[PDB]
Amino acid sequence: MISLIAALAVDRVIGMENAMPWNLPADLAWFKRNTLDKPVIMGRHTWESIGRPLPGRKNIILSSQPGTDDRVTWVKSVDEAIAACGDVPEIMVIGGGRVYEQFLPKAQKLYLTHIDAEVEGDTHFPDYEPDDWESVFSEFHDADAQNSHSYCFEILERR
Ligand SMILES: Nc1nc(=O)c2c([nH]1)NCC(CNc1ccc(C(=O)N[C@@H](CCC(=O)O)C(=O)O)cc1)=N2
Ligand SMILES: [Cl-]
Ligand SMILES: [Mn+2]
Repeated sequence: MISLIAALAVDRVIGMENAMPWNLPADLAWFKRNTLDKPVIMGRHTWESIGRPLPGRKNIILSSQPGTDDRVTWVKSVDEAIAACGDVPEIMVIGGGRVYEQFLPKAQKLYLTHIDAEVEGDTHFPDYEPDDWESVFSEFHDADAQNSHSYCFEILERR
C-alpha cells in the first residue's frame, strides 16, 4: 500500500524546510516514527533539501534525469518506483508537490500534520475529497517552548 506523509500549512501550502517558518521537532519526530524502516519516495527537489539519505529507510528518488549520488536509488517513473520497493507492506511518499500528485490516486492512507501557520507558497498539497477519506486519528497540540506553532496530526484512510 502507498501512503503519503506531509506537513501542511493553511491553504494546504507545503514547502521545503528552509522555506517553512515553523520549528516543529514534535512533527519531525512523528515523521521519523512513521517512516522508519519503510522505503521513502521523494522528488529531486526534496532530495536536494534533505542533503543526506534518511537513515534506516530505503531512499528512492523519482527523477526523469540521471541520478547523481550512489547513496540512493534513482528511478524514472512512478511504476518503477513501486517496483523498486519490493514486497513491503507500506511505502511512504514524502513529496514534493508534483510527487504527491502523482501518487495520490494510488494511495490508501494519508498522514497529515496541519500546522496553524499562514505562509506564502507556490506549492500546495493536492486537493483531496474529504468525502473520500475517513479520519481515523486526530490529535491536537498547542505550541510550546520547543514547538513554534500549534499543530494537529491526522491519519486518513481511503473509504
Ligand atoms: N484542513 C484541516 N485543518 C485543520 O486544522 C485540521 C484538519 N484539517 N485536520 C485535523 C485537525 C485536527 N484539529 C483538532 C483541533 C482540536 C482538537 C481537540 O480539541 N481535541 C480535544 C477534544 C476537545 C473536545 O471535544 O472538546 C482533545 O483533547 O482530544 C483536536 C483536533 N485539524
Ligand atoms: Cl520534490
Ligand atoms: Mn560510483
